[PDB]
Amino acid sequence: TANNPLYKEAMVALSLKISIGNVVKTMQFEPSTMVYDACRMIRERIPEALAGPPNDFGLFLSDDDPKKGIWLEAGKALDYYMLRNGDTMEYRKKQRPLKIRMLDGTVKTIMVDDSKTVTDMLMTICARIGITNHDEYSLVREDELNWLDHGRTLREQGVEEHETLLLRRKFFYSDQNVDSRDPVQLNLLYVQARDDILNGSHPVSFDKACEFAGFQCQIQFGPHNEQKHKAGFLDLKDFLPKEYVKQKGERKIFQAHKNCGQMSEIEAKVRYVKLARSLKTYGVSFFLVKEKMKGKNKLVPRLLGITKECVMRVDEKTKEVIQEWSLTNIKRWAASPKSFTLDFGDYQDGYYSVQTTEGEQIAQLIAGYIRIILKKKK
Repeated sequence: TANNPLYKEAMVALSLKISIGNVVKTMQFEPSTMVYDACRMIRERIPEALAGPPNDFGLFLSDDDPKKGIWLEAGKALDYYMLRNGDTMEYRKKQRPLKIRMLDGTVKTIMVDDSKTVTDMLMTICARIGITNHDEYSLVREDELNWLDHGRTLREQGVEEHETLLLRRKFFYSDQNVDSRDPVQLNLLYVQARDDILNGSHPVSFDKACEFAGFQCQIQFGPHNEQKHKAGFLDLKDFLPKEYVKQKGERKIFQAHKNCGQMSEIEAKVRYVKLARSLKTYGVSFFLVKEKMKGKNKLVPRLLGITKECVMRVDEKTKEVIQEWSLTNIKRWAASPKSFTLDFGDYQDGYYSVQTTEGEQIAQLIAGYIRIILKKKK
């Protein structure tokens, strides 16, 4: 037997494996060490940590489930993260490429900070794209809109780095008037109004849907030409909401297309946007819910509409308003995986409670509008 002269009793330091690419090196840190100091310590000791500026890197604790990996906050101490001796910490690049389908419909790759929430990332995306009103925009994955949670990272929501995401307007709070003076901005307004009508986010009548498609034909084909714009020419799936495809609508569309005459592309776009904005459905987010009506024991489907100013009860078929409450009449709301409920305080006897799979989405849209209203009163 032999005693070790290097035996050192009562060591408290945390001993961690720092991983930088394929390099691994063990380092010792006081548990009170702040994350920003641990980073600085790693830059001073491991030359491979100087591959870029410090704002581009961070400390990352990986997990066998990628969505459970964690970026360490610079303002916290190491022992906050419950590290034990032998744990691995990555000094890891925060920027990853993100494929974004822009508003114009095109695809582009943008560098985003993997440690930030969708809300903070959206600031960066809008800034590069030149977008004014970034509180009004969100992201969806590739129908019913699968909105991402603004308060969470992409990683923690399961978004893989290869997935292409869509930038789309979510809150309809402010609208600048439509002029032909900026054709690039006019196009953005036209593509947005058009996709919402074709997607079904913006529900319209059959008659309006064919008027819109007429303008759409003027825009994509130019003036109507009886020789070429014959019967069977149109792929109706591309010009009408899904619910109206299975009707014999082509002749109504060609009629409205004819009625444009020699109308220019720019003028067709201005009229498409203005007709969209002129509809009572414009700017309303609709959700399918099920109501308990007194007596009738089966639940009747209904549309719940949200705007910047109110919540509304709307008939599923006719799209008429049965009942409206202003956001200032709402005391509380509550979402569940099965339900959504509104407390109106003094303005109503009884709560309004509906079955729905989208309670969390409803609550997030209401809370978002309220955030914008409060911000624009600072």
